[PDB]
Amino acid sequence: VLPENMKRYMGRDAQRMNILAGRIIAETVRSTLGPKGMDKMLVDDLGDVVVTNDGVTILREMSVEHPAAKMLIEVAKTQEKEVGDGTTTAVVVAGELLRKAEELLDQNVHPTIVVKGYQAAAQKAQELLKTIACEVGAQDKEILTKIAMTSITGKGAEKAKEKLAEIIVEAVSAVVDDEGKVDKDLIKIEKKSGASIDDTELIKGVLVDKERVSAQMPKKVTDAKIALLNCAIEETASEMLKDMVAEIKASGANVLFCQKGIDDLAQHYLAKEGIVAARRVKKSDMEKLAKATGANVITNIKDLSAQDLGDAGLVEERKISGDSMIFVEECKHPKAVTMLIRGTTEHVIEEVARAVDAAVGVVGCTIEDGRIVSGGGSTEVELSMKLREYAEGISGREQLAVRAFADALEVIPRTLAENAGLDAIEILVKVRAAHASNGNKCAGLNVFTGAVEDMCENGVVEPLRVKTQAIQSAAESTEMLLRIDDVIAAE
Amino acid sequence: VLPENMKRYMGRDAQRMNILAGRIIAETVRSTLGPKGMDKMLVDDLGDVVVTNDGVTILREMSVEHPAAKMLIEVAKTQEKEVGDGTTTAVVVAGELLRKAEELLDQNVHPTIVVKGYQAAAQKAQELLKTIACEVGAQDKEILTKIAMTSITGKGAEKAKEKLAEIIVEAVSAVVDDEGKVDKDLIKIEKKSGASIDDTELIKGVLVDKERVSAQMPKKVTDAKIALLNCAIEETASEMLKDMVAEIKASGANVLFCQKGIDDLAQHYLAKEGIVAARRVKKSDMEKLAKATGANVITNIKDLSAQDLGDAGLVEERKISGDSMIFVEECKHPKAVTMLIRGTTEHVIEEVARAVDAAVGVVGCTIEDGRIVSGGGSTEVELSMKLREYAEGISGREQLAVRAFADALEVIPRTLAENAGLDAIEILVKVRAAHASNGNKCAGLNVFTGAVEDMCENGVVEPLRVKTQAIQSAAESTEMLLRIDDVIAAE
Amino acid sequence: VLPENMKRYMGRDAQRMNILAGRIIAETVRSTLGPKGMDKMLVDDLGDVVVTNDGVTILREMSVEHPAAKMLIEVAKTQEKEVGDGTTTAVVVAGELLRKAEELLDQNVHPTIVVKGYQAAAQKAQELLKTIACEVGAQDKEILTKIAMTSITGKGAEKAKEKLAEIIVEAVSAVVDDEGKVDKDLIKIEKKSGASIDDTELIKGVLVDKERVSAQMPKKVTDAKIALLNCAIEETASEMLKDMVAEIKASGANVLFCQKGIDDLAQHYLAKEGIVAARRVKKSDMEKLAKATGANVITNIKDLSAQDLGDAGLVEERKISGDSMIFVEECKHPKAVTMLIRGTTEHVIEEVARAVDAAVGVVGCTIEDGRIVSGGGSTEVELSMKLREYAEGISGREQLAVRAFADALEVIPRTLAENAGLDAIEILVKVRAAHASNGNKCAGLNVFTGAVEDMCENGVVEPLRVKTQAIQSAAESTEMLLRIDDVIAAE
Amino acid sequence: LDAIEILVKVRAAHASNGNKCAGLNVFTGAVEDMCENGVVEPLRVKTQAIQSAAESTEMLLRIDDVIAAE
Repeated sequence: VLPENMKRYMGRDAQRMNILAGRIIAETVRSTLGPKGMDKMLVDDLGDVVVTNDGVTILREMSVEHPAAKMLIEVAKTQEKEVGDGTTTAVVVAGELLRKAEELLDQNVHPTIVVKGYQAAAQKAQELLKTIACEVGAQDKEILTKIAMTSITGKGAEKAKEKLAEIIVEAVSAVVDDEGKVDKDLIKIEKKSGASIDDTELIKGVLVDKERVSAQMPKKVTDAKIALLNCAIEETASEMLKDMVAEIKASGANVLFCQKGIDDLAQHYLAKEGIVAARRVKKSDMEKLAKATGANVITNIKDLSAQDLGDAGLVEERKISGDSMIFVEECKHPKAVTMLIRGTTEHVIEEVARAVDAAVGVVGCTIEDGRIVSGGGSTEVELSMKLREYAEGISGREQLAVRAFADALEVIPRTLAENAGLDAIEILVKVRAAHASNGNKCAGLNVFTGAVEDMCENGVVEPLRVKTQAIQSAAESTEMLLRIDDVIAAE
Repeated sequence: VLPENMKRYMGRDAQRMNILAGRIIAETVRSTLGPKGMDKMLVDDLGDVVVTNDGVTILREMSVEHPAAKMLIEVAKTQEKEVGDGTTTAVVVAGELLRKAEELLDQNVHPTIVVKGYQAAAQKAQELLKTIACEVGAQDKEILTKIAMTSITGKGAEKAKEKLAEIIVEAVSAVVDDEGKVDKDLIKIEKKSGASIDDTELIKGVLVDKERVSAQMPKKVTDAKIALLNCAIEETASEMLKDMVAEIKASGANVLFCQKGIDDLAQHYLAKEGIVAARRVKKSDMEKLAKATGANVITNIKDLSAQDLGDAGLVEERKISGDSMIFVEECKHPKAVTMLIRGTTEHVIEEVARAVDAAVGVVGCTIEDGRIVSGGGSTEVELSMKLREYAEGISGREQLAVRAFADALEVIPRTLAENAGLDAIEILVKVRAAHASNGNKCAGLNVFTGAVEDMCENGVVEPLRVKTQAIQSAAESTEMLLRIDDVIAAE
Repeated sequence: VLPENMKRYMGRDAQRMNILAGRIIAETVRSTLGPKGMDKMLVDDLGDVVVTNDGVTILREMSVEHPAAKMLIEVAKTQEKEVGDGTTTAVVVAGELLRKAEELLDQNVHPTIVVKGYQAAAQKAQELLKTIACEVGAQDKEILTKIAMTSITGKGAEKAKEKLAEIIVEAVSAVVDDEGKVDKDLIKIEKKSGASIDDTELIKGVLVDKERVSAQMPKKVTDAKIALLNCAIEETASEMLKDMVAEIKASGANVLFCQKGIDDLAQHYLAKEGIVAARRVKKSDMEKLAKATGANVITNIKDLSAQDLGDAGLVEERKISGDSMIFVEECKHPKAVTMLIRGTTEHVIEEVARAVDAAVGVVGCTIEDGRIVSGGGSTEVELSMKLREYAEGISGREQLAVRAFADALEVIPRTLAENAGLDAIEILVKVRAAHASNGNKCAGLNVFTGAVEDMCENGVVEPLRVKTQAIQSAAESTEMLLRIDDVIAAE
Repeated sequence: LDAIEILVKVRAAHASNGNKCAGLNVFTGAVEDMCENGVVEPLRVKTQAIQSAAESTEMLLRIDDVIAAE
């Protein structure tokens, strides 16, 4: 029926292939899962080599063949857009759910029954998370730095997580304003080699990677009046161009950031009026500069007025590790800040740049949603404990899928412990028993001491959102795949 | 005889091949049959992938080889043009009829005998449907929403079938006028992401995906005087073009929809006179706008007069999910309406757009033909019960084909139940016995509770037309194929 | 040797091959033989697919290899030109004659003996047909409609054969004039979808598929004066062209049919004078219009005079199923008529168009030759009964071929019954016995009731010509092939 | 009989109603009351099965190297 080379699978063969496609990825990424996991070395067809522990990156670099494998790739990219972290975790959960669902498919349990039990258990699992969730202060310094550092662990930056969390919590609280809504785009992640990690510092302003367009212009100005124009400064005839610059002067501006280019004529007139200028500014940085200075970005140069100017205490061109960059800082009320990452190697400060993104993320999540939960698998213990009782109310054949869903949740604590070198059985015997007796804030496994610990006393908590997103995404991904029973895949 | 590569089948080999060709498609689509059925993932030769449950779509995407297979493709497209839904059902019925007819072909029952029994049983089957059919009010709100929702089940929209049926029944009753004739083209199915499904709403007017051609023109007008011209507004010399616009003004129009383009000169004159304009309007939308406003579409601009203008209460340009579109609504007596489908994903509101087409279809069918019948296989039970008695009167060898036809009708309830996970035997033992004792409006199988139910009390009915079209089409398709006994098929 | 690829057969191998070549075609077409026969699905090398029961069509579409096979193709085309129907019958007769003659060739009966017995029996068989033939009224309404309907059976039109025969007998009697000579070219077979078969109607005039060349010309005229010119109306200079039109006017004409084109200048002058015109008229339709109106077709426009004009009661342009066509009807004494075939599908009215050709044919044959014979194999029974006695007078070895010829005639009743599902032995035991006792007008097999019937009381008769042509053609075709004993056939 | 359902119904019926008010009766094909139907056996039957089956299983499990004659 199909062109020679095109493949088709159907019934239990479509199910075997599609389950394997995802299950192989799950096995590939679950060895990188956790702080005590490993990393992977991929050399592509072009020779470009990537060495990392990032799940989605590995999945973007490799070339997948199966339709289910490519779907999982899209899921990994969706998770990358939504949360960034917890990607590997979500894949592994889905992998286990698929492993168990396949057995039910062979047992002649109709896909509409299997997905019914999963949909039922997942709906209860989310309610269980919302119930066990602990209300915390959105702006509480202590828990913010505890959440922050918890996120940092298992990353290269964990060695200085105390210094990192400090500037990350301050960065968010600086720009967040009310309690609240957090936009990670207001905090720039800059990295420039030199010094060490402890020297990483938050700058109350914006660090842009631009230079002073003319040798005749000042290299630093104080009590700066910033003008933001996205229109290039070049007009037919020198009189018309000069008019544009004359308007900038008239506004009272002495700093000029142009998103586009600045003609040599404009650089000459700007320099004559003592106005410092930087051209070809990234649209993003034009916007962050507006947020920091309070400047009103103008398109039409004719529309620029004195009322559109923003303030900066100091605007200065500095060479950091040789690289010339402009520091715009000491603004009255900056709504955007930059964190300058320091370190002895570009790859180290690159790793830190990865870590601080997640740190801001989860600090943002816990401010927007005032509920957090214990880490170390303490949540999933509560979920499986109640979901197993939930299954009992379901009855019929349907409870088989509900029970399988609940059991599948243990694959994450189980693999984490396998990578930690901990007894998969014992830690569950001790943690789960400790959960039942002492609660959720008095349990969980800490792989860093290699024993059951108190998550709350150790500050090992994460935003509720993290856990509830995983349940929704993993469940609907699994239930979808399970319904495919006839696939035709092009070579 | 034939070119090397060309194939020929004859006698029982032509019959074996041709039966198999259709029987394979029947097996392919019968796993998607019903609310509890699955869907298929087809990746074409070009890489274009389609994931759906639609039978004809799957058949359009796949590449068929056999002449009988390509004929079935044409049948699927005919059914798509005629009714849209019930396609898979019709194919499965034909597949079973062919399965049984092949046995008779091997038993040495002449094709003219087999097709005689089928033609005889099919003629009686249609009379049986007309007899069991229940007369209902064409405009009855209650049964209209019950029919509507019954159609919606087994689709993604079934979760909000109560809200959907509401706006679909109102849409038809709005435009149908008399009792009646329904034209589905009078109801536009629009979809724009944002909000959720419950937010889907019927607009007493037409939603067109056009914009205001000039920045100088108003973005909204009230008590609008709509003019419809299909002739492009561009004449050699500005005086001649200006004349065209001057005539539009003279008519008293202040809204102008042009099917073709509008020259910048015309946009300038139209804007000067405060006339809002949209160019490159789809011929379909020019016609629906005529129906809504009561405007008389004019070809020759010189023929446009004040008597040709239609009315709208409000004509306004709105950005829905960013996409700028013109809402023409609050017309005195609109003969066309638009339903705006809302939802959190484009694929969800696309699925709804599929569902509402069928909903309008069957609501239209039950108004035109005042007879409806019970679902859940209750009809086919009545048919097989009387057709088996009918066979007795036929006698001779001919009754064998008549009995086979009657028995074949059970393949649909049987496969529906197989996909539902219900006992194929028991449900027939209970439903058929319940049919005999309680009747046709007090029987049928409900796969949603997984037991015999009362179709009438649950509002599970469909237009008589649905069922009578299936008998005619399936019978003549089967009887045709059976007559082919020598085929030469090109490579 | 011969070139490598070229084949040669000789002696008994040439005879085996050549007999098989024809015998394969005979087996191919004999399954389509009769009302209860099947049809064939041929897909050519170009992809063009033909589904039909027509023998010659199947033979034109397939690609033959053997010289004897290609000869049979030419025979099929000759039979198509001569009679149209009875083609399959003639081939099957020849096939059986060849089957039996081959046995004699193996028995060492010289080809000049075999062809002597066949030539002898065929000469007697024709005299036997002429003797048993029953004289009937050439214009008898009753037998004309009985012959007509008999021809129609086994075709798609048999369901309305009563309505069909009605307009076919009237069409012939209208144009035949004297008793007589019938020309089928005087009766046009038109088909236009819409209505049903019962709505098919005879038009006392000619329906041509032309339109009014100018929008300025009348769309209908009454008491029409038709002029027929085959010369295109275009002359160098407008004065010369205008002269041509002025002459048409001078004649008194107000309808103008031009076989060739009409220049825009002529359309303008014709419209000015109120003369309706249709250009590019088919030569055939120019001639049928002459026959209907009594118009004298003129070549040289200068030769057109008032005496050359024909009359029509009404000439009107009508849209039938959208297609614009001109009806020229109500002529004083039309010698040509058109039958407009109606129906719900183009393929149905196409099938009817096939049926009515044969109907006119046999109605024409029975008027020209006032002798008809019984159908249902009653003739061939008389022939074999007397030919077997004839063989006795022949004596020697020659009678073997004479007896074989007589026996071969039974293959047609035999295969007809095989396709009807009737006992080949019994029907011959009952019909032949009934023939001997009751006669020729009181016998024959009716496959439609599946028993011996009275052919005369049921009106199941055909022109004598049909049967006598079959004997002549089949005999000379068989006897020819049998003489070939060495053939060299190119690849 | 459905291996799952009979265990779902019997075991639930056992927990709520007890041991003399449970069990599966394959002769009616449903959960029944064993005591009312007189479906009981000597304690010895059941205790002998536990002792014998356990010591037979545990023995075999200890064998980890076997040489078997043809």
